[PDB]
Order: sequence, then C-alpha cells, then structure tokens
Amino acid sequence: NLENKTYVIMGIANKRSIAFGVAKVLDQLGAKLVFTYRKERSRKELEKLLEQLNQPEAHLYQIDVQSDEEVINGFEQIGKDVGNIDGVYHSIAFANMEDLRGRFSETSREGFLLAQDISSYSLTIVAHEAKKLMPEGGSIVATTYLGGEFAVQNYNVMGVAKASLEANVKYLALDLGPDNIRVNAISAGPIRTLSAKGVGGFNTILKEIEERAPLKRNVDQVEVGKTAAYLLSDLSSGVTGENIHVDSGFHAIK
Amino acid sequence: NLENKTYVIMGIANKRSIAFGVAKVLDQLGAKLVFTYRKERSRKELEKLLEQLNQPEAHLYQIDVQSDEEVINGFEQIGKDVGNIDGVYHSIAFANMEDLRGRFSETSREGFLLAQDISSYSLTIVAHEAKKLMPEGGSIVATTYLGGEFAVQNYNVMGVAKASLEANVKYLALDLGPDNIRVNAISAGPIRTLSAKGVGGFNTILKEIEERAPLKRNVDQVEVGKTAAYLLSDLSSGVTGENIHVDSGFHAIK
Amino acid sequence: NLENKTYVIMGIANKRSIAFGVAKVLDQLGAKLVFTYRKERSRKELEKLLEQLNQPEAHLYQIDVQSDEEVINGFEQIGKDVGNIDGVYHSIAFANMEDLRGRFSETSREGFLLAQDISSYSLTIVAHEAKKLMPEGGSIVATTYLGGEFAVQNYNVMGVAKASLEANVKYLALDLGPDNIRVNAISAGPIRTLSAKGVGGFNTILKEIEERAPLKRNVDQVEVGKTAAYLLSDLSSGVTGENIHVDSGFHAIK
Amino acid sequence: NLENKTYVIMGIANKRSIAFGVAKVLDQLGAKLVFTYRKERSRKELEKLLEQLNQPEAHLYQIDVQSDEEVINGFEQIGKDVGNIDGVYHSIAFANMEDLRGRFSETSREGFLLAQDISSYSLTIVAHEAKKLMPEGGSIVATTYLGGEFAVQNYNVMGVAKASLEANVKYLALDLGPDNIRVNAISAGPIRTLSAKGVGGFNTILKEIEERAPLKRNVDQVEVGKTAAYLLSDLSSGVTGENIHVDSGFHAIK
Ligand SMILES: NC(=O)c1ccc[n+]([C@@H]2O[C@H](COP(=O)([O-])OP(=O)(O)OC[C@H]3O[C@@H](n4cnc5c(N)ncnc54)[C@H](OP(=O)(O)O)[C@@H]3O)[C@@H](O)[C@H]2O)c1
Ligand SMILES: NC(=O)c1ccc[n+]([C@@H]2O[C@H](COP(=O)([O-])OP(=O)(O)OC[C@H]3O[C@@H](n4cnc5c(N)ncnc54)[C@H](OP(=O)(O)O)[C@@H]3O)[C@@H](O)[C@H]2O)c1
Ligand SMILES: NC(=O)c1ccc[n+]([C@@H]2O[C@H](COP(=O)([O-])OP(=O)(O)OC[C@H]3O[C@@H](n4cnc5c(N)ncnc54)[C@H](OP(=O)(O)O)[C@@H]3O)[C@@H](O)[C@H]2O)c1
Ligand SMILES: NC(=O)c1ccc[n+]([C@@H]2O[C@H](COP(=O)([O-])OP(=O)(O)OC[C@H]3O[C@@H](n4cnc5c(N)ncnc54)[C@H](OP(=O)(O)O)[C@@H]3O)[C@@H](O)[C@H]2O)c1
Ligand SMILES: CCc1cc(O)c(Oc2ccc([N+](=O)[O-])cc2Cl)cc1F
Ligand SMILES: CCc1cc(O)c(Oc2ccc([N+](=O)[O-])cc2Cl)cc1F
Ligand SMILES: CCc1cc(O)c(Oc2ccc([N+](=O)[O-])cc2Cl)cc1F
Ligand SMILES: CCc1cc(O)c(Oc2ccc([N+](=O)[O-])cc2Cl)cc1F
Ligand SMILES: N[C@@H](CCC(=O)O)C(=O)O
Ligand SMILES: N[C@@H](CCC(=O)O)C(=O)O
Ligand SMILES: N[C@@H](CCC(=O)O)C(=O)O
Repeated sequence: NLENKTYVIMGIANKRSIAFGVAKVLDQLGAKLVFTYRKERSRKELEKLLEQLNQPEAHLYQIDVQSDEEVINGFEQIGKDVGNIDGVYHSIAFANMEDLRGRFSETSREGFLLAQDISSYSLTIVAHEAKKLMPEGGSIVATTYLGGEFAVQNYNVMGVAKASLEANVKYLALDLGPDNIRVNAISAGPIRTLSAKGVGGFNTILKEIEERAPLKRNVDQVEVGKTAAYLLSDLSSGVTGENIHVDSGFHAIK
Repeated sequence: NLENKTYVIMGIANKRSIAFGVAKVLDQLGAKLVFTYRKERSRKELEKLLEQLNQPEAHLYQIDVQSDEEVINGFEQIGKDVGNIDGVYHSIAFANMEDLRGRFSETSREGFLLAQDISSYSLTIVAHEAKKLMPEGGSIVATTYLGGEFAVQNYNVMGVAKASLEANVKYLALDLGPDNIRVNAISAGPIRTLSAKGVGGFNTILKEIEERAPLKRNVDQVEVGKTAAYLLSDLSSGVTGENIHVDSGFHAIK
Repeated sequence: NLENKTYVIMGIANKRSIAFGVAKVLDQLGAKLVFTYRKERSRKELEKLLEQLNQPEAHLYQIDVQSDEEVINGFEQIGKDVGNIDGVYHSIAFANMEDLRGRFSETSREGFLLAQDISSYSLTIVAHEAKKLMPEGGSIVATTYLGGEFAVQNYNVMGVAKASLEANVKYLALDLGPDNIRVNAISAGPIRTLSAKGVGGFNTILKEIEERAPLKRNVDQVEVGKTAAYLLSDLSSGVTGENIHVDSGFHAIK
Repeated sequence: NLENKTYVIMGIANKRSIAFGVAKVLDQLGAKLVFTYRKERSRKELEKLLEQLNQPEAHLYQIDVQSDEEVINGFEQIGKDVGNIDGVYHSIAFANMEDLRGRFSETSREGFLLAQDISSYSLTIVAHEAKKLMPEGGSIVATTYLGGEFAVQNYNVMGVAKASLEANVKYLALDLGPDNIRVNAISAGPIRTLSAKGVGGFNTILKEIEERAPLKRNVDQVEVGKTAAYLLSDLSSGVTGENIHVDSGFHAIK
C-alpha cells in the first residue's frame, strides 16, 4: 500500500509503454504519481491515459534527459509543486536505427555516445537531482534488458548501453546507500512497445521466449509494474544494487 | 494480500529463524500457514511462537527431509488437512561442524554428500511432492547465501551445497514452469541465528557488511520475510529461476 | 614447453574422450603423463592409445573415484613410481540415464548424490591427494559444462552436479592458493563422446552451436587440450578459481 | 611460439605499463610487434624503451583513439608498412581525475561520456580498422578491471566504462566471430602503473589482494602478458567472448 507515497515516472509515450504498466500498478496501490516526458506528443498521450488513472491531478513535466538544465530544473520544479518524493522509475533509452540496424563493429562514435548519454548517464544525473527530494531515503529503479548481460543478436549498441546502465545502478547503489537511497533494475522480457520497432527480429525474440522460457509465455507491462511496486516500496528494504529479471525465467536458461 | 492463500513453511527452530521472519510477515498479510519441523524441540518452539501469530489453528508436521517417506507422507497429509496450497518456503540446510571447521580440501565424502542431501536435494523432492498440492500453479522459495556464488572464508562445504541449491532452483524452474509453478531463491545477508554459530568468523562477517555494504547495515529476518511475500505472491508473476539478494547491496560490491 | 613436467590425466575411455585431446596436446608439448581409469575396458583403450603418443613408458592406474582408498593409494603409488607432479587434469562425471532421461523434479535421491559424488566430490579428494605430490605448487583442472551455470534442457541432475563442481573449484582455489596450487575449470562446448550419448537431444545441442555461437562451429577435444596446456602451465601463473569457456563463444550470447 | 606473427600493441606509456609486459612476452616468443602511442612528445621515450626488446626495427605510429581519422589512417599505414596482422592488444583507458575523485552521483556528463569514448568506444573502431588487416582471422584483446563487474570504491566512472568495454567485447565477438576474429578481455588485478596513481586508495587495494586473494600475492604486468600470449595465439582457438581474470583469484572470492 503506497498511500502518502509519491513517485516520478519517466518515459511514458503511449498505452504500450512499460512505464504505463508501472503507473497503472502504483496508481491502483494508491500512490501519487508525477510524470516526465520528452516529446509534446507524449504529453498529449499522458493527458489521455491519465483519464484511466485515479490521479486527481495531472503532474506533467517536460524533461529531456540530454539536457542538464531540464533535469536540474524539472526535478526542482517537482519539489516545489508536490514536495518530497519516495522514488523514481526510470524507463528511458535510445539509440539510432542507423547504428542499431548495422553490424555492431560498424557503430558510429556519435551513435555509441548518444546511446550512453540517454540510456545510461541519464540515470546518474536523475539520481543526483532526485536525491535532493529524498532527504529521508528512497528508491530508484531503472529498466534494463538481458542484452546488457549477454550479446543478443541485433541489440548491438543498446546492449553496450545496458551493460553501462546496469553498472551505473551498482555504483549508484554503493554511493547513495549511506543516504538510504536504494537503486535497482528490472530486466524486462521483450514486450511490444513503440520502441520495440527499433529492434531487428523482435517477432523472433518474442517467439523464442514462448518456446524456450520456463513459463513458456511472454511477459507484460503490468508484470514489470508489479515488480516495480515491490522495489519502490518497503517490501524490498534490504535490496539495493540488484537486477530482477521479469522475464518468464529466460535469463536462467541456455 | 494473501487472504485465502496457504503456505507451507519448512525450517523454523526458534524465534531467530529466518523462516520465523517469513512467517510473521505472511501471517500479517493474512496467509494461512502450515509449519514443518525436524526435531521435537523445534515443534515445541513452534507451539510457543504460534501465540504471537494470528494463526487460529496450529498445523504442524514432522518432516525430516532426509527421508523420502516423511516428505511424501508429510505433504500428502497437508493436502488431506488443508487442501491445495499456494507455495512453500524452504529454509533448510545442514553440514557437519567437523567439515565446516576444517580446510575445505579435507572435507569428508560422507559430510559432503550429507550437505548436498539436506541442503540441496531436499528442495527437489519437496517440489515434487508440493506440486501435487498446486494443481493450478504456485511458488517455491529456497534460502541461499552468497557463498554459493563466490568462495567465502569458512563457509567451505556449505558453499558447494548452496551452489548446487542455486542450480536446483533453475532446473526446477525450467521443469515446473509449464505447470505454472515458479521457483526462486533468496540470498539472505548474514543474520544471527542458531545455525550461524556453525560458521567460523561470523562476527567478522557481520561487521564487514556494516562497514562495506551499500546500506552500511546488516539485514534481518523480517526483510527476508518481505521479499518472501513478494516471491510467494502474484506480485512476482513473471519471475522464476531468480536469485534475490536481501543483503544490503553487499553482493554488488567488491 | 612442458618438458620435465609430469601431469596426471583422469578419465580417458577411448580415442574420443576429452581427456585424450588433452593428452595429445601435453604429449606433443613434451610432458610426462600418467593416466588413471576405472574400467578394465578403459585400461585396454589406453594401452592402445599410448602407441599414438610419444610416451616411452606406460604409467596406468586404476582409480575409481567413488573409493577413497583407491584415490589415496592411487596417488601414493603415483608418487612412488614417477615422483612429484605438476598438475592433474580431471575429466570424470557420471549420472544415471534413468535420472537424466526423466524430469528433473523426478530425480531420485540416490541418483542425485551419485552424480555429486563422482562428478563433484571426486575433485576435492583428488586435490587433497595430488597436493601431497606438489610440494612446490602446481595446477589442477576440471571439466565443466555451461549447464552448471544455466538450466539446459535434458542436462538435469548433471547440471546441478556441475554447479557443485564449479563451486568446488572456487573453494579449492581459495584453500590451496597459499600452497601455490592453482585450481581452474574449462567449460567445454558439446563434443561427440561416449558419454554424450546419455544426454537427450545432443544433436540438437550440436546444431544450435553451429547456428548461434559467435564462431558458428563446434569445438573439439584438442581445442580443450590446448587451453588445458595453458591452465596447467606457467603461462597461467596469475589465474585461479577461473572457468574458461572453450565453446566458440556460446556462453557470451543469449 | 609466435614467429611469423605480427601484433599491434596500443597503450605503452612507460616501463610500468601493462602493455609493456605484453610486449616483453610476445617479443620473447618471436612475434613482430607494432606499437601505437597517443602523443608525439612521448615517441622518444617509447623508442628508448623498445631498445630492450629483440625487435629488429621500430614500428611506431601515433594514434589518439578519440579521433576516427587517426585510427583509420594509423591502421592503414600499418597495413602498408607491415602487411596483414594477427591481432591487437588494447591497453587504453582514460577518465577525468575530477570525476574519479567525487561521489559517483556527481559525475559530469562530459566526464562520463569521455571515459566511455576512450575506454570502450575505442575498442569498437579499433576492431573495425584492424579487421581490414586480418582477412584470414585473428585475435583482439582488451584490458579490463573487476570494477566493471562490481562497484569498487573510488573506481566510479571507470567502472561503468569497463562494464561497457566488457559488453563491447561480447558484441564484437558475436559480430566478428564469423570472420574468424576472436575478441576477449583480460581482467588484470591491481598493478602499480603510471595510471594507478590516479585511483584513490591504491595501496589499500594492493594490500587487500595480498591479504584476501587465493594466491595471497599481487600479479604483475608479465603475468598479464602471458595470458595475453595465450589469448593472442592458436592455444585459445575456441575461446571468444571471454574475460580471463589475471588477479590471483580475487574475482572468485567474497
Ligand atoms: N520493450 C521491451 O521489450 C524492452 C525490454 C527491456 C527493457 N526495455 C526498456 O524499457 C524502457 C522503455 O522502453 P519501452 O519499451 O517502454 O518503449 P517506449 O514506450 O517507446 O518508451 C521509451 C521512452 O523513452 C523516452 N525517451 C527517449 N529519449 C529520451 C530523452 N532524451 N529524454 C526523455 N525521454 C526520452 C521516450 O519519450 P519520448 O517519446 O517523449 O521521446 C519514451 O517515453 C527503456 O529503458 C528500454 O530500453 C524495453
Ligand atoms: N543465518 C544466516 O546468516 C543465513 C544466511 C544466509 C542463508 N541462510 C540459510 O537460511 C536457512 C535457514 O537457516 P537459519 O540460519 O534460519 O537457521 P536455523 O534457525 O538454525 O534453521 C535451520 C533449520 O534447518 C532445519 N533442518 C536441518 N536439517 C533438517 C532436516 N534434515 N529436515 C528438516 N529440517 C532440517 C532445522 O530444523 P531442526 O532444528 O528441527 O533440526 C532448522 O529449522 C538455511 O538454508 C541457511 O543455509 C542463513
Ligand atoms: N562431451 C561433452 O559435450 C562435454 C562437454 C562439457 C563437459 N564435459 C565433461 O567432460 C568430462 C569427460 O567426459 P567425456 O565427454 O570426455 O566422456 P568420456 O570419454 O565418456 O569420459 C568420461 C570418463 O568418466 C570416467 N568415470 C566415470 N565414473 C568414474 C568413476 N566412478 N571413477 C573414475 N572414473 C570415472 C569414465 O571412466 P570409465 O569409462 O573407465 O568408467 C570415463 O573415462 C566430464 O566431466 C564431462 O562431464 C563433456
Ligand atoms: N594498473 C592497473 O591496476 C590496471 C588494472 C586493471 C586494468 N587496467 C587497464 O589496463 C590498461 C592500461 O593501463 P595501465 O595501468 O597500463 O596504465 P598506463 O601505463 O598509464 O597506460 C594507459 C595508456 O592509455 C593510453 N591512452 C589514454 N588515452 C589515450 C588516447 N586517447 N589514445 C591513445 N592512447 C591513450 C595512455 O597514453 P598516454 O600516456 O600518452 O596518455 C597510456 O599509454 C587500461 O585499460 C587500464 O584501465 C589497469
Ligand atoms: C529486445 C527487447 C527490447 C529492449 C529494449 O531496450 C527496447 O527499448 C529500446 C530499444 C531501442 C531504442 N532505440 O532505438 O532508440 C529505444 C528503446 Cl526504449 C525495446 C525492446 F524491444
Ligand atoms: C554466513 C551466513 C550463514 C549462512 C548459512 O547458510 C547459515 O546456515 C547454516 C550454516 C551451517 C549449517 N550447518 O552447519 O548445519 C546450517 C545452516 Cl542452516 C548460517 C549463516 F550464518
Ligand atoms: C551436453 C554436453 C555434455 C556435457 C557433459 O557433462 C557430458 O558428460 C557426461 C554426461 C552424462 C554422463 N552420464 O550420464 O553419466 C556422464 C558424462 Cl561424462 C557430455 C556432454 F555431451
Ligand atoms: C584500481 C585498478 C586500476 C584499474 C584501472 O583501470 C587503471 O587504469 C586507469 C585508471 C584511471 C585512468 N584515468 O583516470 O585516466 C586511466 C587508467 Cl589507464 C589503473 C588501476 F590502478
Ligand atoms: N527482420 C525484420 C522483421 C523483424 C521481425 O521478425 O519482427 C526487421 O528487421 O524488422
Ligand atoms: N572465530 C570464532 C568466533 C566467531 C565469531 O562469532 O566472530 C569461531 O570460530 O566461532
Ligand atoms: N533425441 C534422441 C536422439 C539423440 C540426439 O539427438 O543426439 C535422444 O533422446 O537421444
């Protein structure tokens, strides 16, 4: 039960976003949610989707995580509008198709670094600014994938950005631990989202989960949200620096 | 929210058992609990500890996991008495002191296999029998420690039994996944229990968590309990084959 | 260059055995070799295979690793016959077909412990006895499979026994390290051997390596033997408690 | 024996460099070596160092890996001067001292992207340019540290860059495996080098290996060079996507 709790959810674009699975769940557990977005199109989609939520106010902030000022100022504005928060859910990542859809060895410098910037470094600077609204401690959760841990066909530069994200979680864990800020990741299974369209062979990835994963079925966004609720709440008070695979068991097999 | 759920908890000896932290947690969440014990002295503690629970009936079964017949019969009687169950918490391990307290390379054959039998194999046969009471699916959780993944000073033969246990979890996950039974581990941080007195150096293991783990404190039985509730509930539906470290972040650092 | 080195190689059964690939390599590199076997039939193969090698003397010993007396007297005879040694290549596993070719949850207690005994515990007692003949230090290597790190269909009880072995290596590396005894594993890809016939679906496992492993081919016994030469020699002087995958890269992908 | 082999060694700074240990070993084994260096003002010192080797001529190229042009043009010149190569030892990394010595949460975007640039991305562009000189296959090795697998105090931004590097190696291995190019990492224990002065608490780190690693000693640059010889030669055919810890076993303990 997350009554009197407040969470910042970053990275909803539409109803299929993993972040929206998080939000339906936290919303049904009673949490007050605040939302961040990059594109105005996503804000419009948040205004719509909010009609399905209990949230009695829209708290929507534009934060492009590529800009120090937008992050610095977004979170500072949040602290002034709703006060102290209990956690962040980070569900942001990006890489160019042009790098994604070529040989990994052909990845461009700017594409590699763009993927690092949005997909990894964004969590560090969000943590630093969000720390400022958690004087009592809290919980930060980032969304990753099995491609950070193993080379997965066609995931390429985003795989290296995920490996980077996952180490980011650990180093943030050790750093903000003494402040009672826990930092963790959910390694979600593949899930048809707007961004899934960027991954070559994604239909064959889906199929292979069903055929080979222990539960012999794919996961959904609500399943990610149910584990986010665990990590973002007191239930997981002794868990930081961890990576939970919400993935039907597929991480455990070969 | 486990009203109308039933969980079999194996391995309570006294008030400081990890499994008793699992029990107070699931008891407060509204679960019906069934307890298994080995020694008569443990059943005596269980009858006492039940007075602190909300459980309106004592369901207590002697099950020494060295005995196929006792596991087989124990569980069949559980099903005759309370019907189908939603899960099992496994909190059972054993090795001889004489093996634990010598050089690992001096470990006896009989003591090595003893520690495999009670501390690993017992999971497999418990799953097999518990599966008969979970026709519609469920959740099995075992307790491990970090010495199953890395060589920890003085954990010796139990280290290899926990490596085995952790592989047992994954192979059980892949085998019983199709029946909608999930199987996971909790890697608990060090916690003062009756069995902790078996581990050479345990006070220095304690202190080292506090000074080096991200959270700079040790965990307790309730914290393991809260992660058990998550794992034993529908909040962790897409999660199987997993190993959650309830250990203040210690697994993540070096 | 391994002239004036002596290595004990355990577990050749015929020309296909992984250990005979190791032998050919160590033999081509100049090492003196001592062989142990279980079955009469394997001693006859050894006698025949020795004509293909450069060894001027045949040093063959019957050691059934289920017997402490055979391991203890085996290595002691070895000391009397050839003197101090530089290392041991261990290449021994067994599980019942009846357990392997059924569901893992259905594994018998005696089959599980049988598999631990031959396939894991054997390394501990071998290390203890070989250590007596390595007063200046040396190197011990064991043969593992990826299914000790992940659940692989049909590997079943042997996957739990390899998980046990792999931990065994790490605890022994720690225990014996001050004695300048290094202990490592090689995780070999699937290879056609007499024992590969016990694992259901082997050919499917072969094909999937060709299809999906980075090198898009299978490895062979000589490739394992060349990595053994590295681990058994001074080239690997800083390396212990390690698991080297000689599997065309299959361990790094998913 | 590496006669009629040619290797490019990137990252010799002085006689304490891990890349110079690599050079000594490979030089001793009869390889032709080519050296790359960052700044023209330290060509004269590198030339003096290499008088120690049995190289008949200096093959020295200035390549700063922050520039694609320098990498592209450097490897093209090497091809014209020397012909086809058999592999590359990558020993390059960099982070700001100013990001190294703060809270990891306080890392600047510029400093976090620079470390990724020099310490991870450089491997990718190097492999792409070196692959042009390895039409029949070959071997690429990069140097990482345990800090990329766990959070290590004071390693901060470099730890996340090594996590990146380590995934880089996995993705490169999958990409390039069909070309018969293998890509691996050596994870070196702590070694007193020019760059080690930049890590806070280095001697404490030394002392900890001495005290806690299985071998109870530190490793040296020549021990890295010997694992490098194995990884760069045919002894390691079948090994790719791998991370060999040359660290006295410290990685396997906790
Ligand atoms: N779908 C899967 O199978 C899968 C699996 C595992 C992990 N994940 C991870 O889950 C997370 C979310 O992806 P998803 O599948 O839910 O896709 P999604 O619905 O497309 O969401 C991705 C979000 O990233 C945001 N974003 C990108 N760059 C940004 C920037 N510079 N500043 C602010 N926001 C930015 C997008 O916002 P705008 O549209 O407003 O630009 C969008 O809301 C990512 O971390 C992804 O890697 C996905
Ligand atoms: N305490 C820690 O720091 C720690 C840390 C990580 C993981 N763990 C793990 O947590 C679990 C629980 O142990 P604990 O530390 O809570 O100690 P505990 O209170 O001493 O419980 C150990 C339990 O194991 C039971 N057991 C031993 N052999 C058995 C058998 N043959 N049949 C049935 N039960 C048997 C004992 O029952 P009887 O007394 O009736 O014989 C006792 O209930 C173990 O798996 C342990 O390895 C503990
Ligand atoms: N083939 C693969 O795909 C593969 C892959 C990864 C790992 N491995 C591992 O590689 C090792 C060798 O297997 P292999 O494939 O080379 O098959 P193999 O030729 O059939 O050799 C297995 C050996 O185990 C010996 N052995 C079994 N029980 C023994 C006992 N109780 N005492 C002494 N020796 C005993 C057998 O000796 P006797 O015949 O005399 O009884 C036989 O020589 C094993 O550890 C295996 O698990 C194999
Ligand atoms: N020392 C250790 O304990 C240790 C442990 C594990 C891993 N490692 C790794 O081993 C590798 C070598 O480090 P080291 O300890 O040998 O230190 P080092 O001798 O100082 O070598 C680092 C080298 O990287 C070069 N470099 C930095 N930026 C470059 C650039 N932009 N372009 C081309 N070269 C560049 C440096 O060149 P300049 O001198 O001209 O600036 C220097 O030659 C690094 O990857 C390091 O992370 C070191
Ligand atoms: C394969 C499962 C999977 C993993 C993901 O990280 C994923 O998310 C993204 C992938 C690529 C981009 N991009 O190109 O900007 C963006 C995102 Cl948010 C989607 C997935 F379907
Ligand atoms: C080091 C943290 C820790 C890990 C454990 O597995 C643990 O449990 C046991 C240890 C030894 C035995 N035995 O010898 O019978 C039994 C158990 Cl239940 C206690 C711990 F203190
Ligand atoms: C799948 C790759 C693979 C891994 C192995 O461990 C392997 O070795 C054995 C497998 C089964 C038994 N047995 O049942 O007695 C014995 C051995 Cl020696 C063979 C393999 F083909
Ligand atoms: C602590 C072990 C250790 C790991 C390393 O990667 C290492 O190398 C570097 C560290 C920092 C920088 N820098 O800030 O530019 C550069 C390098 Cl080359 C040295 C080490 F002493
Ligand atoms: N191969 C096509 C289709 C992928 C799919 O199977 O979903 C692509 O790269 O998008
Ligand atoms: N070293 C003592 C005491 C351990 C402790 O509690 O610190 C022992 O072997 O039990
Ligand atoms: N699947 C058959 C054939 C084995 C193989 O495919 O190699 C079996 O159970 O043995």
